Amino acid sequence: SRLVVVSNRIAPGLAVGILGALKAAGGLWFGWSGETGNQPLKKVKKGNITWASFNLSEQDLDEYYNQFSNAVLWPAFHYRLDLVQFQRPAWDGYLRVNALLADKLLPLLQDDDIIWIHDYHLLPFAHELRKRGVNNRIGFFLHIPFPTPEIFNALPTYDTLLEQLCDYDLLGFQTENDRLAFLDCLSNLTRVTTRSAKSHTAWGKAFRTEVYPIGIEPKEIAKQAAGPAQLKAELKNVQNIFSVERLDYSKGLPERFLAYEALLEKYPQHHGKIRYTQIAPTSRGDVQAYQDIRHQLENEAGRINGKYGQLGWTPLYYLNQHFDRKLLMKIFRYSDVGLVTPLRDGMNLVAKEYVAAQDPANPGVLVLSQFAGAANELTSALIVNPYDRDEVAAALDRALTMSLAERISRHAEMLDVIVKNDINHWQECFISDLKQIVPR
Amino acid sequence: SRLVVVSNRIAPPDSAGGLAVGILGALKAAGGLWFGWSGETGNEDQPLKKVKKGNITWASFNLSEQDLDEYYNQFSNAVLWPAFHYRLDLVQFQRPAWDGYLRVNALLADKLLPLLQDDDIIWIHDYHLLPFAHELRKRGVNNRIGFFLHIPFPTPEIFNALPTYDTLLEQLCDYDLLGFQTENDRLAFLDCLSNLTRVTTRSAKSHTAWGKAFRTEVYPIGIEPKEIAKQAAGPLPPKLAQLKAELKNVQNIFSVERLDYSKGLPERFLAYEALLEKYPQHHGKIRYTQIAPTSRGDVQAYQDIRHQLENEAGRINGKYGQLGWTPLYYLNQHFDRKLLMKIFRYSDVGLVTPLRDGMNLVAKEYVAAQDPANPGVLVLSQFAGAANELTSALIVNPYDRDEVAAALDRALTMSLAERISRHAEMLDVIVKNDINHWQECFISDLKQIVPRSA
Ligand SMILES: O=P(O)(O)OC[C@H]1C[C@H](N[C@H]2C=C(CO)[C@@H](O)[C@H](O)[C@H]2O)[C@H](O)[C@@H](O)[C@@H]1O
Ligand SMILES: O=P(O)(O)OC[C@H]1C[C@H](N[C@H]2C=C(CO)[C@@H](O)[C@H](O)[C@H]2O)[C@H](O)[C@@H](O)[C@@H]1O
Ligand SMILES: O=c1ccn([C@@H]2O[C@H](COP(=O)(O)OP(=O)(O)O)[C@@H](O)[C@H]2O)c(=O)[nH]1
Ligand SMILES: O=c1ccn([C@@H]2O[C@H](COP(=O)(O)OP(=O)(O)O)[C@@H](O)[C@H]2O)c(=O)[nH]1
Repeated sequence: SRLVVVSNRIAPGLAVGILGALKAAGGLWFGWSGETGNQPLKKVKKGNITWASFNLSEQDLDEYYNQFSNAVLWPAFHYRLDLVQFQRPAWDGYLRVNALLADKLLPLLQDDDIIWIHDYHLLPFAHELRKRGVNNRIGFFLHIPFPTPEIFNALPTYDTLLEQLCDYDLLGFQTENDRLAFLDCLSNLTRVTTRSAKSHTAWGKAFRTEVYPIGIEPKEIAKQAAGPAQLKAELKNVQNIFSVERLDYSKGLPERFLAYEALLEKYPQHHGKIRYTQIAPTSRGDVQAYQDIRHQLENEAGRINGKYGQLGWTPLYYLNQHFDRKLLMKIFRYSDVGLVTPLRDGMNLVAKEYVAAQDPANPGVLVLSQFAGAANELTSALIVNPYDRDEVAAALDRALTMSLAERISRHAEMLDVIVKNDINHWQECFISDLKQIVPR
Repeated sequence: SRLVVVSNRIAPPDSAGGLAVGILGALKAAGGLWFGWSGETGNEDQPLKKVKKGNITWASFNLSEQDLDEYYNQFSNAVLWPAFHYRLDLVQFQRPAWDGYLRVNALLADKLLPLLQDDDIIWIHDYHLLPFAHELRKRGVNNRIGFFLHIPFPTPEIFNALPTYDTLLEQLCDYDLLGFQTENDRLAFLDCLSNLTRVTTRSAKSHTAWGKAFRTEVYPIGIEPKEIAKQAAGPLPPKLAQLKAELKNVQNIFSVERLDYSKGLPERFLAYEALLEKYPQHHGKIRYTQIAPTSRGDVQAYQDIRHQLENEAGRINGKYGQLGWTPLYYLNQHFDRKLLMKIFRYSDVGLVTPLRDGMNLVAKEYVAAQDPANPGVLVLSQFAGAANELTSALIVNPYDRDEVAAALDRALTMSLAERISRHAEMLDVIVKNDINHWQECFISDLKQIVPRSA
């Protein structure tokens, strides 16, 4: 029937896949406005689709969003226990708004609707709804990694989370290892029955699990990359190594600066002839662990440039700013090397967008972290372990001097994979699998 | 007859710092024996290293790792330097560093002794050696001994906070002559001395304290201006010559100094950030290059300021940078003086804004290096000793970042006629108070004093 999409924020990107499914049918996109202060539920309609937003109180945002989502789940799911900041009033807050959002979404549902829930903010949502009587087919997709038991079981509230996740009919993950980790955690807590492959029972409750590796829109990226500057006419001499991501400790930005320093240290042949540009807009800047990383990068930029810089050559361009998506695609195109080395990442679309944006007759080289979800598919990238800075240095030198013949063959294999598994292929696979599920 | 010069830091016969440059030029006018530290550590016991290069004889010694620690890193650089630059919060006084300082002053006095002739005139340089005359008098040398302090002398409220302030004052009175950079320095000394004891002053400049007689005077250090013009007019190294024809659209703001907290580098960066924020017309059209070689890197205060400076470079470029334009170039590196002079010449603006500075040679070098037919603009802190002389500079208070930014904007848009006017007046002063003139006045005043006798 109608498709109901629930996510932390709505867009009146992840957008194209969600908007895509919800267009092939229509329905509702329900989510928080992204603003605060106190009100009746706001709606905007455009054909078969409606957008539904709502505000949050200051205290509710703090406990649920700033604290539990961003200071407990985010760090823990990225294998950063040292960074989790669990307090009880935050866990209560996270339950309270999940419940509240079940209330608000109640007068809008219809008995044959399908329901698609997105991401770590809404883990207890299936539970809140089923408590309020809903029996519709409910699917969940987790965009970030799912951690092994040894990490997950450290959450003081891990057993509740596991119980509630089982109130979904379908659980979708970015990779196979995420799927197994979730099943591993459950198995530690309770007995699980695998009737047949990817169909399960625990505490009597029934549910299915599957891997849906999220992708991009290859044709669209190609268009904006090829679009219509003086800097380019000036730099036919300098090869550009380029990185872009949110300023987040999962991304391993300081380890990246250290690998670049290592390149400059052990490969003097490149002095004056290469540049590294890192774009990193501020994200979640009111959490302490984020401010920590931000000051580190300021210091590291100042230090590396001060050491290796010359009167007419600045080795490192660090820009703490947001750039528009279309512009970035063009930058990908003229960049000789794409540096994507996160410490832990659900997928990382940046790595996919980089390959999609390349001129296929003269493509740049992708250097990719083994811990990004994308490493499972993009096997023709230069795969690296970011904890070995000298290996990342070695790979960067390898990428800078790679013959056009090898550049083309790696790039084509990777573009092949990205084409087959589009954003549209992603969203169709989820919705189809969700439909085959028999409701209770 | 013979001039004996003593300083900690020497210029090597064949490092950033104004003392060694000043003395080197001073001795090229004079001739003499230059006694001082080689710069190396270890083999403290090896004989004096004697090198002859024209009319200058060098004699150098090594220091032990431990002598370096106490005399240099602890007391000179962590007690005297911060205090004399009005940074009492940075002073790390403990009694063993003081004892260390006196011990090596005495050790050095023993080493000089056998090289002294009876009619030698002795010129001691700078804060490392305040107790030197006193060690010499104790070993019966009755020669003319002059002292020149290259840094400011702080007012009584600051100076008197030094636990050891009274001994320092007592020992300074063992010199026959004391020279200072500015009248304010000379007056501060006399003020401090007056609090401790009755000083009898005749004229303005002639004194007795504890029955010791001595003279004070102001000798603002200068440069060798024609020589700077020649080294500045030379061609750039082939690499940088090629680069120079790319900075034709961009105006250059240039600064150079040791990475020292006296130099106000963080505040200067904040002034530039203010230029960027309040004068957006300059975006993509200017560049500020800061050359800041590490100085005294084993002292905590110096490590702290370096970390502050690094953060600010990263932050300001992170905030105001663009894909094809980096506003600020920070270089934690030493550059050859001759290269620096050429860089001064092609810069449009010299930014010289220390919080406290004994004189600041860089500000004078900057004006001497300019092409008189197309000169850049000096922006100068009122707290540099040189601001007493370089009156036609753009004088600013680096505590007011907006006033520094306004001066930057004014310097960047200044007409050719105003630039020449300003440059000529400053260059006139610099030519009249030559390094030759400095040396000449000091030595001549010293030769006018009759030696004490037994
Ligand atoms: O809203 P933000 O700016 O604080 O963070 C941006 C998104 C980061 C996160 N992006 C994930 C999505 C994707 C796309 O499926 C993966 O490529 C990333 O590795 C993974 O980090 C998160 O899942 C979203 O809910 C966030 O809104
Ligand atoms: O020898 P360092 O490396 O510990 O420091 C360099 C010099 C900085 C200092 N130069 C001063 C000299 C001069 C000119 O002689 C003034 O221009 C400066 O304002 C003043 O800071 C210090 O006084 C000297 O003894 C030092 O050798
Ligand atoms: O300044 C920026 C930085 C990044 N992005 C986009 O943000 C998305 C980040 O997604 P990714 O999966 O790579 O990382 P995430 O932020 O979700 O962890 C990418 O599509 C980028 O194109 C952007 O539009 N402007
Ligand atoms: O990389 C550098 C930095 C500085 N200097 C020189 O070091 C001296 C600095 O003297 P100044 O009086 O400005 O300050 P100081 O360092 O003594 O406090 C000047 O002669 C500069 O030309 C240099 O030759 N190379």
